[PDB]
Amino acid sequence: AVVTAAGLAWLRQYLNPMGPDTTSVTGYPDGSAVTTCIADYSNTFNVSFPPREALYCTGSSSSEKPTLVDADNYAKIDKWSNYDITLCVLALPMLRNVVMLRLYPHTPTAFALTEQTPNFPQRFPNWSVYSADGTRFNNGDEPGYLQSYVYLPNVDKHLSAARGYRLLSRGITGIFSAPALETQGFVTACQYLAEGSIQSQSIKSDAVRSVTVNSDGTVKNVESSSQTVSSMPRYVFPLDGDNCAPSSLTETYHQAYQSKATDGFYMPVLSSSRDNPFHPPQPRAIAVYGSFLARGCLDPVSEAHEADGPTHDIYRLNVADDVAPLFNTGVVWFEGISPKFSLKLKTRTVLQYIPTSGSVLANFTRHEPTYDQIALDAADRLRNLMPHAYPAAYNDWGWLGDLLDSAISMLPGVGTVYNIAKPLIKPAWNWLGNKVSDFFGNPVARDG
Amino acid sequence: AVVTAAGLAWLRQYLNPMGPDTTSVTGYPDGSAVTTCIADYSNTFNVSFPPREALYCTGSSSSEKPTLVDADNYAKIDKWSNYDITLCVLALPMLRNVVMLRLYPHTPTAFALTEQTPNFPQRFPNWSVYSADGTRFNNGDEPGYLQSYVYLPNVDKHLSAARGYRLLSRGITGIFSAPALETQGFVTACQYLAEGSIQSQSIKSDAVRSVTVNSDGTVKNVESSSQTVSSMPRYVFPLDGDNCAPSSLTETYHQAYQSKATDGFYMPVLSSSRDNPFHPPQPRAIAVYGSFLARGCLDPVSEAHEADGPTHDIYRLNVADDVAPLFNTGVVWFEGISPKFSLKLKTRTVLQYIPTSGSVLANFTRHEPTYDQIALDAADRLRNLMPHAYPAAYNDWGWLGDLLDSAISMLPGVGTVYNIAKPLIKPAWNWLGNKVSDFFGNPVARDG
Amino acid sequence: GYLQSYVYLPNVDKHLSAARGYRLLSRGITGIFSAPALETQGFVTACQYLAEGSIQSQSIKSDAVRSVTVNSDGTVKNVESSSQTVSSMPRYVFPLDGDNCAPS
Repeated sequence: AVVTAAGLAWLRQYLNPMGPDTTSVTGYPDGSAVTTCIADYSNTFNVSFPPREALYCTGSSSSEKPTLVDADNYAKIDKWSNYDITLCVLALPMLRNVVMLRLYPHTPTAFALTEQTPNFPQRFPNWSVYSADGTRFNNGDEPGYLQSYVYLPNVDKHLSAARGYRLLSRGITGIFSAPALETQGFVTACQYLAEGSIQSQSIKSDAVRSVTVNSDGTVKNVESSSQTVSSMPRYVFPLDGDNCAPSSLTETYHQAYQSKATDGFYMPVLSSSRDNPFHPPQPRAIAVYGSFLARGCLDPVSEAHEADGPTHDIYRLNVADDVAPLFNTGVVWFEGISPKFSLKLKTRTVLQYIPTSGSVLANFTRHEPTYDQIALDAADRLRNLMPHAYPAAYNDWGWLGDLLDSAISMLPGVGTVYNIAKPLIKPAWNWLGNKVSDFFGNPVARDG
Repeated sequence: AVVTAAGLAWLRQYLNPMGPDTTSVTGYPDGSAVTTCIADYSNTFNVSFPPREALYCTGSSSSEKPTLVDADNYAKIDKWSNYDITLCVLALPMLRNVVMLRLYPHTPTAFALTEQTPNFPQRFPNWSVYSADGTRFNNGDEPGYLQSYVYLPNVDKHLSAARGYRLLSRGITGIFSAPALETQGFVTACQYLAEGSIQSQSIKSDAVRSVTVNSDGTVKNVESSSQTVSSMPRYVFPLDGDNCAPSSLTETYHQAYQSKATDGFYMPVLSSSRDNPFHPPQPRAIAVYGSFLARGCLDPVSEAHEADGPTHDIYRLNVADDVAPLFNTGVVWFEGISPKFSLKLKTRTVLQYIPTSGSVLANFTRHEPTYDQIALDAADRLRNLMPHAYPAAYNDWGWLGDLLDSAISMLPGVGTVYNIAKPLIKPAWNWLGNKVSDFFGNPVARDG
Repeated sequence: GYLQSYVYLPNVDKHLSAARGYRLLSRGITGIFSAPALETQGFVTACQYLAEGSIQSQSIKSDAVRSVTVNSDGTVKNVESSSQTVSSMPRYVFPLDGDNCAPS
């Protein structure tokens, strides 16, 4: 009838993963009655304009031979560094490979993805180049953008030795800095559910064509093996790359966060469901849904045109991982950024494990099978009205917890004891104009 | 002014490491304000009379060539198995190598140690033979006893990746079993502080003696390099091997535990100090102090006899480890044991770490900088009146905690709120005669 | 690779020479930072921790003499192995974790 302490702690760490008060770590309040070990991974990365030494090509040049550095095509990327640039970060719900960084000479119209599988995608300190025409980059082409994955190795090590897992919370902080008189730029951030699933794309086989012209050998096996079959199963994400441009995200989602570049960002990615069950680690190749070209059976056609129906393009990422289901995909854009910028990415990922017998995690187990329906219902309440992101320095929200959680905890059903906690009003998160008001109307003076 | 919950939990896990209620794991109550990860290692070993396949020689035979099995000198050890035997376990404060097991044909007069460094000391499943004359054993000698070390590998792995460590508690349980009509034997256990330190023994160099007889070569360098220098530094333990016989331990220490063999033992080893600071992992070669032979400058002598003064023998164990300082050394003896016995050794070692950045421990940290002076003062109170060991089945002591800890918590200073908790009387731990009374006079009926 | 220097107090040496005993009462270090305008970027981190040093001597090795006397009457052949392990000069050693002294 009242929210417990463990439920409140879980709610605070779920909504504010990188808050200063979040020191203790608590599990999901479902009373699973299983031996669990909760792991907290805090990582920091300093991303700036990469040098030539950490830049590789994804084209067919690096097909069999391993990663190849740029053959001093770095002059074009220096030309990029002449003017302002754009920096996209894309946080898919993958456990390792927490975010994908991408660098553009200028803001693109869409989050494009190469149709051919890239060769040797690079972890964060190294980058991989992609051409301007939306294809993989070989030496001598025109570079279009740079891409890298921010990888957590300890997550991989611990996921190997676990019966099951579930993501408890994840937050990404974007401390931005630039030289004086070069602080111009804008930051946008948005979360939305891209519910991926295990799917296989439709591919075609090859028909054999043998013409035996021998006097006794005249088989002439002209059989048509060119039928339509299913490819290897992959975990495909329905992220709308064509609608991932910053302006579309701002005008589509009301909780999207916009501010000046110097404010940075702080995205506490949120789950889209109220139940968070354990899952066995099942890494798979990740892919992203594209769009279809041939209408196929979308119009009255014949049998032969059934096969080439609305088959959506699947973009292989050449990255294997197991994803946290029902968790939002985040995307932030830094537009018009000075090329000599500096972004301190600080990611906190807290997730629960069921240890395997004889594994390392078995030495850190913790028996807290606490249960709290009120906390879960409050999270389901709050999911639809929290902002998608906050300024990087906006931690330790006063309204959270003793007011916001308390105010939202008595709507669920009528399971309420205290008559009235506090009236709740619609906040206005206008960081660009310095007219920010919280959920209770109290103003937010700038703390940074 | 009152003991907190965390302090009580730490006290209970420190005094009763293997109690059934000790499920949660808690750190030292000093408020260190450091990121810590507490690791609990529970290990079980089934020790019986070893077969010939797991028996190696420590003599000069296995000097360069690795461990050598016994060349069917196992007939003498079978002759040992004809009659009753003795089994000593020695728990030094070493973190890994939790205990040292030793098997004797009959009870020795002292805990002897070989003067020459043994070759390839063996972890528990294997044993190493030592001769009857207190020397290392080669094939064809007379076996005197068997020795092995019980090794914890996970402790080594976690100690590698740590800035600092401290031992929180350690308990050793000795579940004893034997065939029916072969349950005869006695068990003795005793703890005492053997405060080791980094010391180097006094050794001698070799003087060069060159006689050049050539017509032009007549140097004759007769210089005396045979001076007294210091050897390699080693962590030396002042354990009194000559006074480690069971009878001497029983008649020396009042809290020493004695019972029938079938009762087993349960030794919660205790610290000898009230402060338990963090220490960096600094593994070193372990050695044990012996006794001196030449009196040297203990009598009026000349300069030349200064060197051969009271130089105590140092027995190298050929084992490297880092020890937990200020923790008691435990020793248990099973005398007159049937050779076809079976001992289930169950060791629980809980210790705190400061994780190194990027290490495995960093994924299991837990921020509980709790402070409790009352708990530490109560431990300092209780150290001198708890029994050194209990019967193997004597867990979940009723008197502990809500009575014993409460009764002892109001002596420290006068920082007392409750007027009187419970009067405290002198217990009588007579397990041999079944006349056991606890700290409050309540009798202890046999639960096993 | 890098530059290193020690900040030395001579009066402390002079006064420590003429003293039976000493003890440190307190010590503070202030770091007033300045830079040209539009060049103020950077971060500062500070941490204290106990590195309890002690007088220790490292383990070193001696050199074994190898003399081959080939003379008709001189055939000593002192091949004695002086290459044993001994202790070096005692030094005050600090257990500061250099590998874990990175700012992060």
